[PDB]
Amino acid sequence: DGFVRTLRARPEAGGKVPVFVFHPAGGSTVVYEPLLGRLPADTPMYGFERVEGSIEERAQQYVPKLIEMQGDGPYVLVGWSLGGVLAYACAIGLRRLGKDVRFVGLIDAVRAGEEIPQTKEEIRKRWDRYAAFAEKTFNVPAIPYEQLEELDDEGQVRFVLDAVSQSVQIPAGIIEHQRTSYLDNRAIDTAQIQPYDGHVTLYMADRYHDDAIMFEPRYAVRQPDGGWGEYVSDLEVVPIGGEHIQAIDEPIIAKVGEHMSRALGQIEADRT
Ligand SMILES: CCOC(=O)c1c(-c2ccccc2)oc2ccc(O)c(CN3CCOCC3)c12
Repeated sequence: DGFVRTLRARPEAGGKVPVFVFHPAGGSTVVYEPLLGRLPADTPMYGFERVEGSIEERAQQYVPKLIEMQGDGPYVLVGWSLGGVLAYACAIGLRRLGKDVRFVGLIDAVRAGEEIPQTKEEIRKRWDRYAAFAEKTFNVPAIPYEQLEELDDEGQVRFVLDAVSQSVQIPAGIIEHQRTSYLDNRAIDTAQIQPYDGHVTLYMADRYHDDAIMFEPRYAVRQPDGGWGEYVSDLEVVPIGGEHIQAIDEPIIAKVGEHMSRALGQIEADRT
């Protein structure tokens, strides 16, 4: 257990190369079950669930466990949403330690069409935007920008949540789910992408959904390479259409699965 979920266990010895999937923003790796059904028979799959920190800090926890599980390789890393960024971060980490990474699968992990500033001004604009939505959906003051600007994202939400309780009474499970979903989404926004010299496959939908765009309008635009071209020279794009939220489910996941199954077979053949 821990932060590793077994979706399909590998046999005691040998077997096919396992697929490592990484959780999405505000979700668990159970979302990869439809993908699992579209991969070849007896393909093992292990899901890495949420841990805390920057993307690099999260990868620092994941990579040692990956090596514990798969040693030298070969590594197949896959992720939808935040999971894609996490898969990529692990690939960089693993390659840096001399491991054999043969497949990185990004399921619509698309960068915003315009870069997202990590500035104090952007912090002010973000919470101004959030406040306005809050006014409308809850039918309800000055924003203490100076205190917010000094905090990181976790500090920011903690500050806002604390201030809210001072009336206001929100059940813990709803708060915590909104909190982790928010922070996971911000982790995508603030990811500092490093270059990777291996093969990356990007399954690309048409667009982000409306709710995502409301939160950060810069996601209203996608570049053809999904923003990965400058960091990845060996990049393949597999268009799948539909929306970001649909990309992980049937029927669209069948397209992803058919393509990905072809990649896995070549890996199994090259081993033999
Ligand atoms: C329902 C869609 O909500 C979100 O995507 C976001 C959420 C959120 C909040 C509560 C519950 C669920 C999600 O918080 C965000 C913070 C920044 C940000 O750019 C985004 C927009 N994202 C950023 C990453 O790329 C996809 C869109 C979000």
